[PDB]
Amino acid sequence: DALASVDGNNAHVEGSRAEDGEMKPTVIKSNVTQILRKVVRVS
Amino acid sequence: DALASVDGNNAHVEGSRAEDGEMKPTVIKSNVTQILRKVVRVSDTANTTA
Repeated sequence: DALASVDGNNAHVEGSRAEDGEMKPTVIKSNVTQILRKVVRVS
Repeated sequence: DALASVDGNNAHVEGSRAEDGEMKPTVIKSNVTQILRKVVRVSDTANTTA
């Protein structure tokens, strides 16, 4: 999906007290496959 | 650094000692540092998954 944003300011006051991180992991994308026949008919 | 101004009226008289005498000290600035703490934590079990 992407890397994390910049968030601009990231100053701190000597303490973390995080919220389990803002990882927000990647999204899972998929695609499907089709069929092509193009029949041949000899009489 | 200091001012180091320019003058274009240096036409002092032949007998004059000095008009006023002008000097001012240099300027003194100051900066600060910032903190950029960053952490990450979810759990100890998910890190092991295959």
